[PDB]
Amino acid sequence: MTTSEHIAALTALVETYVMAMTRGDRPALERIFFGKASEVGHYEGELLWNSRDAFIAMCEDAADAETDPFWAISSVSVQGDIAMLHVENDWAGMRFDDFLTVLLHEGSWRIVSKVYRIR
Amino acid sequence: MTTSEHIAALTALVETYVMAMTRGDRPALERIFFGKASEVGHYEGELLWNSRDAFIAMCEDAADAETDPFWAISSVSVQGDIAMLHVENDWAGMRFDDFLTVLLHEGSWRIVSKVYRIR
Amino acid sequence: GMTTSEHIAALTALVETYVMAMTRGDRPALERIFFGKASEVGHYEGELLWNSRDAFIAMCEDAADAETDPFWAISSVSVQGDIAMLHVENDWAGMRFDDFLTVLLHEGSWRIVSKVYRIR
Amino acid sequence: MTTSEHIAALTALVETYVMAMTRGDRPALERIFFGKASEVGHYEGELLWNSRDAFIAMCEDAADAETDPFWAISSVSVQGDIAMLHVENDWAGMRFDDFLTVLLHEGSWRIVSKVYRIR
Repeated sequence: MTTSEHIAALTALVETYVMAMTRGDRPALERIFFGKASEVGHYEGELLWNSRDAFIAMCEDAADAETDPFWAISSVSVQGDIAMLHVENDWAGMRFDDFLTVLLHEGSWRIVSKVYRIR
Repeated sequence: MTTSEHIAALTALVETYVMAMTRGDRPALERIFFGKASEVGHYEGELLWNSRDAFIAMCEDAADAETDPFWAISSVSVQGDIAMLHVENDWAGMRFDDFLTVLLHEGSWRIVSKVYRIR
Repeated sequence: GMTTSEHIAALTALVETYVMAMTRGDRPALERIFFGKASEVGHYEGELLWNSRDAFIAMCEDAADAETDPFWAISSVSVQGDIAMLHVENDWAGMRFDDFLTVLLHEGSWRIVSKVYRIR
Repeated sequence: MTTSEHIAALTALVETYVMAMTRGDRPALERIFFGKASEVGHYEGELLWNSRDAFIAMCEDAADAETDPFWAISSVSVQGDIAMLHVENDWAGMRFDDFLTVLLHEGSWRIVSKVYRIR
């Protein structure tokens, strides 16, 4: 893969991610997040440190089969088999900035870490 | 154009830029760089501040019709109709880090400024 | 050689100087921090506005405010040798902007080459 | 802290991290990294997913009290209380690109994840 092809793959991963969150698509999220990955951020004053399972469970609870999510890729950085992404996304009526670290492992990009902040 | 489509359009822009530079393709470079765009950096300790015409003339002078040039996209950032790009590329036997700012105008991403350093 | 941390501190100072000089309509400060051939480019009122340093300094004078404490934030800073690119959020004349600045370390100091912006 | 102070705190964090790794300074590393933080990357063809403790242990094992580390900050990005840093750093005769995700929690910036690649 060229960096351009990797950037297209990373763009596709973001689209998969935002739609899977909105729809509560557990298999889709498990294919793009490592099992050891965490979702970390402040929510209602508390520091939340969610496992992949917990993160997905929250998406499933808040799932909506009709809403079209609103999102944008604000930044993508790539160095060899690692990448950084800044995604702007709406979820449960709030606007978030997601900072995602990703690793190309055995042919596909998987999220290692997700940190977010609510605007 | 969607958020994904702008990222793809910006990566296409980089490919066009690197190949047009290598090949000394004036038509392509004039389509992707605004007329008042500048290419700025140091060369042999001297500040080179090139107009688009000057920059393109240098590409024409050094043009290579056959080589497959090395290049990579290190980062792409977008806020509405503006973008920032970090591109690594080879030109005339030197390796460069290029920082480019771009504006989406009348449906086309066109480069406003290019600053570079020679490694 | 000077470290990347030291350069980032200098760029941070440059951004503060830039935002305050713009807000205050400080012509000497703006002429110091922007190269003579620098450009300010973006869409304004639906049209492409390509401003020379003389044009945008006159615009800063026009909208000058002697006392307002302007909002600004550095969203990103990237540095490679003697070049830098910065994403700055700032308020000016009642509007919020995202500015993408290209900067060059020249003769011992960081100086702005160009600024592209979009109004939120 | 002000916007300038936050940027300063983040570059200071990088300085602390790189020196602490070189010296095998466990107290420093435990202060700057969350306990649940992970260090992830490919190392000699395999995926290495280290806990903070496992990462600190390797630093201690390779500790050197005299070497002046070679490093550079390539980028710093901030959105509210989250940040991402791209740091170039030399360790054990190899050059790395480190992508760090950081969170401002209770007044200090601490590392949530460190993803890397070896050049």
